[PDB]
Amino acid sequence: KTHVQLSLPVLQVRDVLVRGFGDSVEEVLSEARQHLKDGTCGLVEVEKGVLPQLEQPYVFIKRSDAAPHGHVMVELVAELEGIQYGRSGETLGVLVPHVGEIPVAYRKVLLRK
Repeated sequence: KTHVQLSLPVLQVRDVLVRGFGDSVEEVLSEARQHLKDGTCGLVEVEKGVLPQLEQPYVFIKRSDAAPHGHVMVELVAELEGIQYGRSGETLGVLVPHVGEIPVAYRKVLLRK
C-alpha cells in the first residue's frame, strides 16, 4: 500500500534514549522508514529547546494534505545544518527511535510509504 495507518507514541524529549537515526540525510530517512515499518518509531513534539536536545540530521513528519479515519496524512522531511530534503506541510513532530520509553500520547498518522 502507498499509505500505512500508524499510531506513533509521543515521547518527552528528556526521556529519549536514542536521540536520532544516524549520521547522513539518506541514513536517517532510511532508518526512520524502517522503524516506522517495525513499530519502533517515536514522535517528539517540536517546541522551544527540543531540537538542540536531539541529534542532526533530524527526520520530521509533515502534514502532506488536509485526515482519513482520524489519521493525518504525513510524509518524511530530513534536515541537516538548516537545509531540508523534501518539501511538505506543517511539522507534527520529530521522529526518533523508540526503545521502550513511556509515551504521553499517541499521534494517529497515515504515512506516505
